[PDB]
Amino acid sequence: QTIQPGTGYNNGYFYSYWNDGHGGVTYTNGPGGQFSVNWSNSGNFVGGKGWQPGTKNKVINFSGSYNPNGNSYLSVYGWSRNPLIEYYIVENFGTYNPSTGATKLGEVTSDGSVYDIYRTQRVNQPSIIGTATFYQYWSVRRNHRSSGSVNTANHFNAWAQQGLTLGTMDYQIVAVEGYFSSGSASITVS
Repeated sequence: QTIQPGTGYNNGYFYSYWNDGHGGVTYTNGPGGQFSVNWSNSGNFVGGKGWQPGTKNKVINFSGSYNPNGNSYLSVYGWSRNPLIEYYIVENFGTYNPSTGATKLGEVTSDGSVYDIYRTQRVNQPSIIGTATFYQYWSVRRNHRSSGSVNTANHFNAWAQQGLTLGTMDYQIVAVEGYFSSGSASITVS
């Protein structure tokens, strides 16, 4: 169904949908691992389906279409605790490469492309445990796509080799994020 922001389970998958209250986004849960997002002159939002908790060796499959017009990402997205880390495995994006200005910490080859690895810091920003300062880890795919398989262990192991360690996993979703943009997406996770 079409829903207001929140979290829960839908057809055996965890979902999360958040927005900043600006307007312009419609999130719909579909059957099984499916969700759709349609947005028009949105604010900031994130929505998707996956698992709570995630794991460090999940192979995540996703299939569908992703058509941003402006600033948006399509990623495997999640958190760890202790240490608190927000992470992204970015499969596709719109007008903005989210690694712009950020410190490159290596490369990893996985699932048919090279990914560039980055770390950034968020200072006194909202998090799963309240306002905090924490790092963000990124793998950014060079060859953009809207279907595929992501072997998360390849990323998490590469990160660890470079000194980017993860704690206890919290949620782990395939997410569409937007920042004051428009677009449509329909994705099925498994």
